[PDB]
Amino acid sequence: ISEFDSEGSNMSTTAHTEPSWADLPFLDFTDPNFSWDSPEVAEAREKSWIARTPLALLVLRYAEADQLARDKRLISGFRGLVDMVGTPEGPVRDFMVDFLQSLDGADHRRLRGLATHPFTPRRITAVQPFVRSTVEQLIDKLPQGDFDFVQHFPHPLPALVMCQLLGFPLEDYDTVGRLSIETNLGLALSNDQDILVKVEQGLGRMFDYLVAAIEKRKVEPGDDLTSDIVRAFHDGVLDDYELRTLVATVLVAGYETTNHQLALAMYDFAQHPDQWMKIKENPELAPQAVEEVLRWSPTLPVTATRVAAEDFEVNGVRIPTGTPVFMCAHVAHRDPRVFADADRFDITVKREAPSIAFGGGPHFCLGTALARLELTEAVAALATRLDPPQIAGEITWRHELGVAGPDALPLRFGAA
Ligand code: HEM
Ligand SMILES: [Cl-]
Ligand SMILES: [Cl-]
Ligand SMILES: [Cl-]
Repeated sequence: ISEFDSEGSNMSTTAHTEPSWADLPFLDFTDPNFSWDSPEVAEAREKSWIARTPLALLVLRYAEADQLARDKRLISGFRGLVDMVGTPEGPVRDFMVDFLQSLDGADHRRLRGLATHPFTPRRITAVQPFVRSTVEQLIDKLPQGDFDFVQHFPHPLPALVMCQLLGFPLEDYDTVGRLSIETNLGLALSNDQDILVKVEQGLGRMFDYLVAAIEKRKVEPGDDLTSDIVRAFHDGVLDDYELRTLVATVLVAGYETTNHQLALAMYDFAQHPDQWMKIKENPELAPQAVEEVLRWSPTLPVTATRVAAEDFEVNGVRIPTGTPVFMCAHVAHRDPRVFADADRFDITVKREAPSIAFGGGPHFCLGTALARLELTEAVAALATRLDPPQIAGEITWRHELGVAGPDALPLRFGAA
């Protein structure tokens, strides 16, 4: 998410008025040196189900993280944040107030419903051979030495899969990846006009590409998600503005997260090569391994973000209207109430509880099932075909709040 220039302030005034906030641990997650793995983070979770931060209440335990991701009294956060920050009237404000993640209730159900079908079990099964073949072809052409796993694998896979999903030429995967990244939604709640022009231009370039695809599909429809949403448009169900906004939401949400999560898998296995070898010996372990990567290194350590729509109380805490509530999946994933030996990466444990890397409630990740398919096909093939990864240079991390994202991940597969 974009940091908003709360800087503590609105959370501060509320904190000064709420006795039920008096015993809540404080975590300053916006500090450049903060780590989700610091001892004080675990201590905070042991102390309390919820913490205060400068921007939001932060839910630290698994049960409550799922409860509040689903609670209808917690609506999408983006529209209130835009009002607070004072985002000028324009394309950036438009997208932040109207993209699927910002919508609630009937409009949300309507628009989301137009995009759910490619992610049903039968349509995941339908795309699995493409995913498998794409992964195989990427492994085939990997460099033999030290190389950036992002450029050579974690970028192309989800870029190609998004092109295939949305009916873009596969040869546009590089362009599509760039266009997605440069939407820079992580900066969209900035107060700086120069930063917001950069977001405005990124969004504009994306829509340059998307609206051409949409206009093609209006006359030359195919068997793809763009075309399917276009049919809903021809049927009067949504308008042109909604059409492009919905396609853009899906593209942006589906690309960088998946890219990052693939890179994080490799980083985990570089630390634990013995577990890579277990997958190689028994590649049926890949789904369980993927779930352990999602548990231990979720790419969105903050998953569900919400704001209170009314004053209410949950597990002893009064949450006043307008208070942002963020679900800390990273920390919940180490909740000893749910996970055995939670502070160890171990793909060999068959766990009753899944990761909650995809949020929850009506907004839960639209692409959950496709994300897992991509991660599983990748981990199975990489572990079958290659020696364990080891890091080969500086890993460059995205600075965005709530994101664990290697921009570049130099590695080698095997010491030789
Ligand atoms: C490992 C990869 C991914 C992770 C960890 C992830 C995680 C998330 C999370 C945490 C949310 C918020 C859920 C909530 O508010 O409760 C979300 C929303 C969303 N994601 Fe994903 N995502 C990933 C990949 C994808 C993919 C592959 C797609 C589509 C192809 C996608 C499309 C979306 C969309 C469209 C939303 C908004 C849903 C709505 O507001 O109704 N994401 N994702
Ligand atoms: Cl605990
Ligand atoms: Cl307690
Ligand atoms: Cl467990």
